[PDB]
Amino acid sequence: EELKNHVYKKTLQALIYPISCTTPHNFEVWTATTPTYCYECEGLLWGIARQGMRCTECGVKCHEKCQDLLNADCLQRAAEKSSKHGAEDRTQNIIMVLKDRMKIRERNKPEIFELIQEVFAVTKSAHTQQMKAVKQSVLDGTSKWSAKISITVVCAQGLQAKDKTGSSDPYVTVQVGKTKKRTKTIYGNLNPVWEENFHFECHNSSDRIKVRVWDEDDDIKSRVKQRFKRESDDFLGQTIIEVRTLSGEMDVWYNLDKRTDKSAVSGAIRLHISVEIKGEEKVAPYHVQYTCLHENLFHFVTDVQNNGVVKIPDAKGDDAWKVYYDETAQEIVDEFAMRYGVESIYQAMTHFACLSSKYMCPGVPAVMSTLLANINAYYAHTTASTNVSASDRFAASNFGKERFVKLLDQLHNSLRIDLSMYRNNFPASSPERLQDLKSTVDLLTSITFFRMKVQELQSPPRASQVVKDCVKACLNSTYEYIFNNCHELYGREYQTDPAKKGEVPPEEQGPSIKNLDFWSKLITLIVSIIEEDKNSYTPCLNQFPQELNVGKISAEVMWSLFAQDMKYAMEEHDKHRLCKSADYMNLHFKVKWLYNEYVAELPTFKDRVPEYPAWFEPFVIQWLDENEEVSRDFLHGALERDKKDGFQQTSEHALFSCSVVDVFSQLNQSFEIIKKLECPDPQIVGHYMRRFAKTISNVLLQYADIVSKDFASYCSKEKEKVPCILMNNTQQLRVQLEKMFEAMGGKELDAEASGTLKELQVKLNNVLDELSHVFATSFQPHIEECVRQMGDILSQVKGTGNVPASACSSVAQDADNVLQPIMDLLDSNLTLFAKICEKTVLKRVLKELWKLVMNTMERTIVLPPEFLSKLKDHMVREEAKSLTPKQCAVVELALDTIKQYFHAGGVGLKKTFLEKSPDLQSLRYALSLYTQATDLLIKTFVQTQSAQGSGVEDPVGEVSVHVELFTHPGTGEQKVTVKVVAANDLKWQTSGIFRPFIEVNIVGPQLSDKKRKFATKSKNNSWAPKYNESFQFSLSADAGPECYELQVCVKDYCFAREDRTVGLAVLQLRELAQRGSAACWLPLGRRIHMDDTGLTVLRILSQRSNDEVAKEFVKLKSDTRSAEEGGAAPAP
Repeated sequence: EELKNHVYKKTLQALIYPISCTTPHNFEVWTATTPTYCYECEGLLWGIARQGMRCTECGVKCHEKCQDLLNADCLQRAAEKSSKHGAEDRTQNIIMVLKDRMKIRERNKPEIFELIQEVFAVTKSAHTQQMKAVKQSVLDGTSKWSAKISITVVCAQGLQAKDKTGSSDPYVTVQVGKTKKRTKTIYGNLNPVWEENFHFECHNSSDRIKVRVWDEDDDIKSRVKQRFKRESDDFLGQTIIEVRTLSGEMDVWYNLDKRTDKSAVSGAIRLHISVEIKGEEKVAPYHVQYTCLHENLFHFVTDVQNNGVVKIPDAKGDDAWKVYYDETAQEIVDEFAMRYGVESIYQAMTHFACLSSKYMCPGVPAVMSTLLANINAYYAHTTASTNVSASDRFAASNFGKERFVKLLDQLHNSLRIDLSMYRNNFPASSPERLQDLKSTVDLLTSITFFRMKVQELQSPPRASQVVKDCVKACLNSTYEYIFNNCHELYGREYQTDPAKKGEVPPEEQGPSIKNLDFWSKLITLIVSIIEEDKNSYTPCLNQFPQELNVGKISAEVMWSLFAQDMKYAMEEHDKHRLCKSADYMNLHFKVKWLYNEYVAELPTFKDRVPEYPAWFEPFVIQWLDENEEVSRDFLHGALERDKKDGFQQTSEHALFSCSVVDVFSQLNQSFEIIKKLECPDPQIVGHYMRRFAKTISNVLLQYADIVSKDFASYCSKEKEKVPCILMNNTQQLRVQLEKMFEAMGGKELDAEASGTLKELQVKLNNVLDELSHVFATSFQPHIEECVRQMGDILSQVKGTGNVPASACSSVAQDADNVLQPIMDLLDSNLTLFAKICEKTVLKRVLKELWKLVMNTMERTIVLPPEFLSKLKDHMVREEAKSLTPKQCAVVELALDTIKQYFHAGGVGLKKTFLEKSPDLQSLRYALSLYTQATDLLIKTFVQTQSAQGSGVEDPVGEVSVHVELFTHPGTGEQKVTVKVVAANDLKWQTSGIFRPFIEVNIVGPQLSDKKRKFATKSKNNSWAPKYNESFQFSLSADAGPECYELQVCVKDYCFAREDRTVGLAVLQLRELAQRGSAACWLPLGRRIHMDDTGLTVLRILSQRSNDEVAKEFVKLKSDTRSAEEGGAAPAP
């Protein structure tokens, strides 16, 4: 209150006579060339020694030291000069100028005085009466030196003695003008203290105070003296003082002087002296008075006039920072800051303190950015010519540095706060609040700059980081709020059903387990925000463009927070599977899109393989599962529809049936659903491919199986189209599987998906072999039948250099006759199969058939039932009427015809495979036996009949031979010394005298020229007869001993009658080749055992029925004991 009313009064006084009424003294230096007296002090001006100043405008003559002590303006001092030259009336005139100035001022600017009244809340009547007071303080006070004076006589020291006591009873009189007063008396003292005050009136600075000290005589002498002298109280001394030496308040001691005829004087008097030319010395330092004025005015303007709205001033330039108000108010504070000097920066800091209480009002952040840029520029640069620091010049602020620092920090914090929710506090929908926002960051740069420049702080908070925190803050508050309120937000902001805009359950404003829609909704929220940040805020907040892309900070913050939440969601869905596979696939495309839009290009995530595919992968696998099972049900349907269609070929040249196509179509539709994800994690891809390669393997083996199962039922000799088509299906699987494997990225494929499909292809191959076999096999009975007929037809042909012209019928006619049962079957079927089998299929079929055929002929014709089943039977010791040249031909031509048929010009089998067919080469080889030489055949017999020695069926006795294989010392041939030691167990109890002897024979090749037989002497009546007789066979030199065997035979001697065979044993000379010599018991058989090659050779040697070696061989091997004299039957 005190300061407010003091400042009200001093503002009224300051502006009733505004200092802008005043005029300046144009002084010339002027020589007082005669003794002259100064119009201020009345002091001597004289010569050059004491020159004066003569004004022209005020005219006024004074000391130099007085030309400024001439206090009043050049109007008033022109008046006072005019009174001191002669015209006093000019003084009353300029008193009337002072009146008229104040009347005009009031009448012309009444709004100044009214505003001071309203700002200081004074009434109009009381304002009129305080205005009478400040009018009077310049209008009674228009020209006054009407001093009240208040003289405290304090004390004296060293006074003269005069007393009745012998000391003195000093009192004092004081006089000013005619008026006279006294102290009471100090008694008996020469150093008295009174401290006694006298008020006086003076009307002239050239008056004197008179002060006089008196010894108080109250005695008969003083009662007498009172009749003759005025001063009845013996005078102790005086001082006399000019009123112009006085001012304000004083406390001074003065030495004392004489006056009266009674005077004896010494010492001094102390006087306190007040002089009430003194006025408002009670100044709050005019700073503070101006502040009070300014705060009152500011609240009055903003709050009272403008209802708290900050009216931005009637301001001019950047120096709006110095024009705080409209004219009236501006002139108020300026006439105050002029009359009372208050510096422009102090005025400004006061205004910035005011504004900070309102900083949120529109445009105020631009004004405060301005005002602070200036208060900064002031302390940082204005008078930075002073070597004092900005922070210290700012300390020397009469405002108080600290008060200002606090104020900035509070404000800055309040800005940081508002920025931390920039979106909510400065919505993009208000460009005005986007501009206040922009001007706020301009203010915050201006504060950071003040801290850096005026406070001289070295690392103040960097304006970009300060704001980046606030943005991150505002973004995280946004994210929390969206993740918790997704439905309310997506609801109101976009939702594709108006019934879904409201407070949907929290399990749907955060994550649902039932649906993916919260997440599609959250995706759109995220997009929208990043857009607003990119689009409204990144431009609004461009001050740190390099540091502060609001759109990027948005995309990063929001995705990060999202991706966490989404990953957990996908894991949660995976436990429950309430949404369909498909829904997660749709969500995957949305998420894939979203990342690949906003996120992938932020450096942080450009740096990485996207992790999101790991979220969807189980749902893709679920889909692959649903898919495989559907595909396997489909597979069975397709196979069964095709089966119902009897497995027709898709066309007569599209050799597989339609199910193959359907399946590959399905598998491709399926694969493409996978492929359409393009998962950027190739191991998750690898997993899908492993999963699917299994699907494929399973489906295709299940096909190949369902085929392989039905296959044999179709192999019957009339549905033949169908097994062809099924093998073509199988092969077509392999073929399209190679394609699909390539489509899955071929050799680039996951090694285990690849492992699977390689395994699969190998199994499908092995299936196709077994089908080709099973197929070729169903014709086998027909083949065997036909081949037996061809064998029957061939048996009419014989060795036709030895037969008539119906069987010496040409090699061709015989071959044709022979061939005919098969050529019928062949031509039809191979043509049909060549038309309707895929070449892979056909080749396998044909190999199987070829083998089968070859083997069938080799058996059924070349080692035929029409030969050996006679010779080794009770039937004919066959020739097959000689398998000469002719039936070697016929067959070789038929084989060739067949080989051309199976070859089918390369449409069938390769002439290489056929020529190098073991089936053929064996067949050819058996054919070669038939034409061979007798000794080669006999060699083949002894070498193959190795078993002729190990085991005899029912022995008739045994022979002890000691045999020596001398590689002969006389010739280098092989000779065989057979020492016939004895026989034993001879089953020969004959009716005549028994006379046993032992024959020994040799068997092997090249024995036509050599003694094949020896015999011992006889022994009478003896069934274990000894001989000790030595024979010497010769072998060939060229054939080794393993080409030979002894054939021992005991016999009964009957001269003039006939000798009789008692038994037979074979000793292989292959043993004696090793043993060198051998004592051995040879069990005598009744016959000698053979194998099929003994018998094949014996069938070919029996054809040599005229060759004496082949006769004697066929005879000596068909040689047997008569059962007489010794019991049971032989065995084969």
